[PDB]
Amino acid sequence: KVFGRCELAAAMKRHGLDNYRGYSLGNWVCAAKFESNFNTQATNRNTDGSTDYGILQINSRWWCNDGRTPGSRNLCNIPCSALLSSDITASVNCAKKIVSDGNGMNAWVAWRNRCKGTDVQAWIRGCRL
Ligand SMILES: [Cl-]
Ligand SMILES: [Cl-]
Ligand SMILES: [Cl-]
Repeated sequence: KVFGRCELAAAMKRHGLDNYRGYSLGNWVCAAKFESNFNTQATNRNTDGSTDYGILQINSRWWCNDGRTPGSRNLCNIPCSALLSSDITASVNCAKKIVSDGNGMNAWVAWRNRCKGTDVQAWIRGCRL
């Protein structure tokens, strides 16, 4: 599924991301836009052989099992294909564990390089929330 901007904002709010560990909703929408262009089916392979999955580009080296990343962990306890669902639940729940790990949203490279320190409230402007 390719979400609209406000549709995803609403979905993320309903799932408890607004101010989760102090990160306002617009941070999460901005991260999703630049990680996946709001497409739940997005995948990208990394140089190390791991792959990033779904709307928040969650990586198989640590967080999910794809059966092809040797030596990796599955800290979210989920197949990576669950992260590609039209239902963002699994992605959201795994993202909460990532953002709690110590480095906050700096785990998301696109967030660090394109969202951090910008006016992220712009991403939720006009939405009914
Ligand atoms: Cl915001
Ligand atoms: Cl893994
Ligand atoms: Cl933080």
